[PDB]
Amino acid sequence: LKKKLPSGEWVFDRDTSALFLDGLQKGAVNGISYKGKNVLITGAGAGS
Repeated sequence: LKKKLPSGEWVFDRDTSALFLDGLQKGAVNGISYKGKNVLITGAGAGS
């Protein structure tokens, strides 16, 4: 993940990307549940 510096740019945040890469591990051995979500996706053509 990236954090917004006061300089205005987006550089690597180590604290939130630790949380994001934990959820990718928890969602890999267990799964991710989206029950209760209404999603609209466009451009979801075949082979994409």
